[PDB]
Amino acid sequence: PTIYHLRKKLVDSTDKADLRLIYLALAHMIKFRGHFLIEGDLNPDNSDVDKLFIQLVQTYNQLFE
DNA sequence: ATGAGACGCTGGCGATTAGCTAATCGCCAGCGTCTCATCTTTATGCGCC
Repeated sequence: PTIYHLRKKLVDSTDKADLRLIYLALAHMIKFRGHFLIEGDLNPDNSDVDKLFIQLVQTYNQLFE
C-alpha cells in the first residue's frame, strides 16, 4: 500500500527481488535523503529513551557519589 | 426615292439576424526549515592639534 512496506521488506529479507522495485526504493531514498545536520552515524542502539536514560543515571551515579 | 426618337414602390415599418464591451465587486495571491561560514554597522564606555 505504501513504499515503506517494500522498504522494510527489502531491508529485512535477503531474497532476490525485481530490479525495478529495488530501483524504486533506492531512487525514492535518494529523492528524499534527509538532513545532514548530525555528523557521524547513529547505529540503532536501544532506540528507547528509558534504557539509555537508565544508562545515563548509571553513569551519573558512578561518576558522582 | 424612310422609318428612330419618349424605359419600375420605396420608405417605413417589423422582424429578423448578428454581435459586443463595460461597470462592480470579490478573491486572492508558494512557503517551510536548518546548517555553515562571511563581513559590516549600531547603543554605551577613552584621547587636543
